Amino acid sequence: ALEEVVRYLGPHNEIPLTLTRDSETGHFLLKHFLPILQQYHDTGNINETNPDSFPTDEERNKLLAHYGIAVNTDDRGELWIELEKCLQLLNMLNLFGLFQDAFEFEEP
Amino acid sequence: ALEEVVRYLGPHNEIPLTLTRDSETGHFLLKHFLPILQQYHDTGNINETNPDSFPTDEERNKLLAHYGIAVNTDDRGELWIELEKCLQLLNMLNLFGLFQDAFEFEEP
Ligand SMILES: C[As](C)(=O)[O-]
Ligand SMILES: [Ca+2]
Ligand SMILES: [Ca+2]
Ligand SMILES: [Ca+2]
Repeated sequence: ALEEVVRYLGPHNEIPLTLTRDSETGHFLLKHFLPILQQYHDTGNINETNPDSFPTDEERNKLLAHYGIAVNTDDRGELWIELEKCLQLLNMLNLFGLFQDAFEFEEP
Repeated sequence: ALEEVVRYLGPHNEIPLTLTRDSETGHFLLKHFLPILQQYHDTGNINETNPDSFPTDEERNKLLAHYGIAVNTDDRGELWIELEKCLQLLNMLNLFGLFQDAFEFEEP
């Protein structure tokens, strides 16, 4: 099953970032990170992100190579990342704080 | 009721970090964080935390002040921290991954 939370940023909270986690693999869906990651690469200011602007596959190749992001692949060919890299990206982008309020303790 | 999870670190798994949550307040016990927090402050390397040491109240004052940690107090005078502060500290110490199975997304 999929587990999902969304938060918003930008001066008018119009830029979404969705964390989509697969319950079986524990991985996060890569696609949701790409518009913000590309804007960060281009100008260093994620508040400028156009959320409708998605990198082409050619642009995605260059982002994965530059940031040293490894991906897992599902049966349909869609790309996912590990929790550890997800957290590293949130911290790089200064977005951990935006998601602090999204987690709840569950006694294993 | 109290809910608890413990994980270990250091070269011989000799350093414990215990998360103790009160299910009525949602807060976590402060004291368990102090040995690792003091070591992080001193050398930035938590893997060299001395399992034998425990910070005095005077040392505790300094850590709470420096890291800007607010505390809640119970009827016995024991000190507790908020869920969001617990998450912030795990992130800062790069221990969120270690406790990943103890945290899930909020309900939508
Ligand atoms: C909450 As207690 C009295 O076990 O430190
Ligand atoms: Ca993708
Ligand atoms: Ca919440
Ligand atoms: Ca204490």
